[PDB]
Formats: sequence, structure tokens, C-alpha cells
Amino acid sequence: LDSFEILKALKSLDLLKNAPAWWWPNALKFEALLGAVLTQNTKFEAVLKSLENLKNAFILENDDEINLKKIAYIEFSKLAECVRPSGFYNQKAKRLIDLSGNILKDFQSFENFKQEVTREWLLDQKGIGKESADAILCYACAKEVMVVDKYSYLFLKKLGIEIEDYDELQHFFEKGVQENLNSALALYENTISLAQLYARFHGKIVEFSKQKLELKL
Ligand SMILES: [Cl-]
Repeated sequence: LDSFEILKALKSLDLLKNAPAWWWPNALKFEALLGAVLTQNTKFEAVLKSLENLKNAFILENDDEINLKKIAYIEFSKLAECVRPSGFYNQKAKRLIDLSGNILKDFQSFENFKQEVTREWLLDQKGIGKESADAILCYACAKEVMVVDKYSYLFLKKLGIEIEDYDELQHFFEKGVQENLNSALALYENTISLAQLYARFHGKIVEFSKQKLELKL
């Protein structure tokens, strides 16, 4: 049992038949960074409601450089009201405002941020945990990072491997792909990058786990 074996098994189930190319809706856009932050300690279905409030108030529109500045400079109580559905709305409003302001300060633009950001820079933004930092790196910045989470932990535990530490759980998932890189890329007929492969692999694990729960299994 390595992660390349798990990737092949999950691939064979066609779990992402109705999903977009990078699994996360609106991947590689500022909206993906916002959802990666808002999903912490909650369910993605609640995040979609917060994102809808942001679009309905015209805080989030079509130009991502403008979107970044709107969050950096928004009135706190206005943002907190919009993000109520995804919970912890005072902490999450402040975390978004501060993160957005620091992206402008250190990188000047969302475009440059996607090129130059590091995981440690994101972890130095107060309140951003490892799952959220890695989801930004993969699904917003197209970096070769695989996100892990409680679902991945429980999924591997059921198969008989318990890795409670986030970075070691991540390294287990990454290294099996790295050690078998030619084979892993051939699953997609060499049409996708390793970053997109990790985007989809984490998506498979989540889709498998959500169904296990709704179907009771
Ligand atoms: Cl939180």
C-alpha cells in the first residue's frame, strides 16, 4: 500500500464524472482562495452560501485584481454579515481582510502572489491553518502541493495506516506519486500537470468520503 495504489483505485471509480477539471469550482481564481479560507472548520456547502452573498452584494465580480482590493479594504461588519453562513464569521472576516492586505503589501498583485507565495508566508497570516494554506497553493496558485484533511486521515486509517501529523500524512500522499511519476501522469495520457493531478486526487478522497456519510456506508 502506497499512495500510487490508492490513486489508481480511486481513479477506477470515476468519482469526478460531474466535477470541473481541477475539482474545486472556479479553481485558479481569487474565489478559490476565498473558499479555501472560509471552509476551515466548516462544510463546503456553507461556503457556497457565503460566496453567493459576496456575489449578490457585488463585492466579488470579474476582475481578480479588483476583487483582492475589495476584500482588503471592505468594512468589517459588512464582510462579517456576508460570511455568516460558513460560521465563525467575525474571525473569518478579519482573517480575509488581513490576508488580502498583506498580499498587496508583499506581492503587489494577485498575479505575482500566485507566482511567488510560499507555504510559510501563508502560515504567518493569523488563523490560516495548514489545510487552508495548502488549498490556496494548489487550487488557487497551481503549485505541486497535495492538500490533506480529516477525510484523508480517516480514509487511510480505514485502510490500516494511521498518520495523525498533517505534514507526514501529506508526504505519504505526495511521495507515492513522485516515486511513480511517469505512471501517475500516464493515467491522464500525459495531458495534465502534476499540480492538477494533486488537485484531482484530493477531490477523489473528499467525494469518496462525503458519499460514505450520506449513504451510511
Ligand atoms: Cl476557523
